[PDB]
Amino acid sequence: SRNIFVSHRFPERQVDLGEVVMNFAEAGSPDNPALLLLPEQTGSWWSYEPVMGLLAENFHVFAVDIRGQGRSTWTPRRYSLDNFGNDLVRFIALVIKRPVVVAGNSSGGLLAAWLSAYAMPGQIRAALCEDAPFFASELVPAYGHSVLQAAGPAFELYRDFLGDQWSIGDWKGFVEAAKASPAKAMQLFPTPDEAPQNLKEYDPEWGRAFFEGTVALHCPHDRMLSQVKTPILITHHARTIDPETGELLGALSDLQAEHAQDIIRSAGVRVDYQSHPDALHMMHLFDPARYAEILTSWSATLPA
Amino acid sequence: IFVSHRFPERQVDLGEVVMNFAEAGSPDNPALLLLPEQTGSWWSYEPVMGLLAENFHVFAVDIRGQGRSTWTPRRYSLDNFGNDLVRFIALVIKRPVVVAGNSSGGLLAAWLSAYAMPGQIRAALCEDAPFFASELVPAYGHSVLQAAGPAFELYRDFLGDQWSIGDWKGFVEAAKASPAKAMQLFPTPDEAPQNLKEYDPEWGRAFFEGTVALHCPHDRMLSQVKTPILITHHARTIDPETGELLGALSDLQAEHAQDIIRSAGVRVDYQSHPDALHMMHLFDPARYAEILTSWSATLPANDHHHH
Repeated sequence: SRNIFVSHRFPERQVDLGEVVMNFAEAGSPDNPALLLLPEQTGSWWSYEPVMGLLAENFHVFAVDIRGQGRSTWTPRRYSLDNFGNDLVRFIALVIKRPVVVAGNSSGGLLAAWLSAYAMPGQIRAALCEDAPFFASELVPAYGHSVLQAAGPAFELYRDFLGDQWSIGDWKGFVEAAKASPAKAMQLFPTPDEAPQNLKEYDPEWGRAFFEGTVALHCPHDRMLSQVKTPILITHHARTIDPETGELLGALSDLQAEHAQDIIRSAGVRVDYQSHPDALHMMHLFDPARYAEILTSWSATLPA
Repeated sequence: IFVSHRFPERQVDLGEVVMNFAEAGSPDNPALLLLPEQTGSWWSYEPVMGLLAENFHVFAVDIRGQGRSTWTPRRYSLDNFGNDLVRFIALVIKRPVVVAGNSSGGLLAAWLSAYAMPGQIRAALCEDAPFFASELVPAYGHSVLQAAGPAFELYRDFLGDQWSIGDWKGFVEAAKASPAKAMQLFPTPDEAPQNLKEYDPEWGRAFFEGTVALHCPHDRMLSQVKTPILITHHARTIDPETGELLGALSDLQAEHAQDIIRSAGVRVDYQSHPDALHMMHLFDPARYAEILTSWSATLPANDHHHH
């Protein structure tokens, strides 16, 4: 329907980028440094709603709905990291019109790195990659677990039961397949009787693109990390190896994080790594005060 | 390996790609962005630019993976090509443009009409563009495997991504031996020509393997165009034995392309030039210049873009 939205504590506006009309919320005062917040997959801008007040003390915050999510345009067959990233390049150029710190969670953290490497010159001051699945979200990664061995199971179910643009919509089937899944990474997957608000706002073709290896086909992660041009902060939250299946539970393994750091270091840019092994994947949502402190303290070490 | 040209060249950093280009004419005339064919550098337009600079502010570009522009391993997609050009318009031209492209560049002219930033594109000239026929899974008619694919396969197999194999002699041998009717007229000089020395053959891999437009199905892209389109349709024939398409697109593919654009509610003009060579802008430059100039003069705001 694309008519299922609810109210939020910050006003929302939309901007025509040329193909996507991007929805976003704004917080904070425009005399403060600009901060672009990129949600996790299945998450709308309001994934950041609880933390935006804290960040508004110090930043001019723009939290966006990425294409295929929230009130931003759904674009069948066009889901790629490059299209996600170029939408954001346009958003910075058309809306923000200043250099930004960009912070993103999970797939959004992939896009924060993408911008550090591939944005227009001067657009990106620095990038915060909050529990980003470097390598582990690729179909054939250079290192470690692939998407099939990590976050893939839920993506397969989104595709098979919800379908591209919610064209199947079989939430009841999805829940019963999620409960029956032998993937240990599905063990704590929430299975409410009714689809949650964030999933109702989510184009499940996103999940297809991740599961099928098309989203990053043209953006191998080893190459993209070698092309970053700004300081990078990597936060690395909970992760474990399942002792029955060998699945990666979490965003990326220790080995994948080591390689991501090594590649960035070899590009000659500043890289900082923080391991928070008892934090949840979406620390900006489940521990806003800790996330805000991490981001604010690191941002204060960046050159003006 | 570059050679001299009669228009000075400049480079601009788009962020990932540093784009090389040649500029001619006065900014008092409408801005015109010229996009070469695959394997062609900006100077595919060098013989015709003098004619066009009489009436346009001309920018002829090296697309990523070609000429002096950055080669970008594993990143060759219509979207990445097109977004470079969005950035070029925003950073260099800073005015709305008429965009004219040959072959793959014509695909990218249509791409810009659909997907550029608001207001950047006034109109698109698609000069013998392989709509559908350059897809691996086209909505209509021949796939690339039954059209331009044979040469692309040989580029991949003998020249290699970023010229990493570089077996020009084996390439020529295989071209001569090809069973494809579409290779019958392919030039096989003893040394690689300048345009191909400037070409990253991963371009050919991306077309042959169906990765270049995986995320840009042509039926959907044509349905999203937002500006007037001029389609020129040069020589084409279907081989009666192999069914190969010799040419850029078939009559059936051109019919559907027009129909989809018309259904988008935009102006579309179609000119069939059945005896014209694929690169008319290079091999019949006076004719191409008249087509482009006469058509541009019919566009709304032609007067707004003279100063």
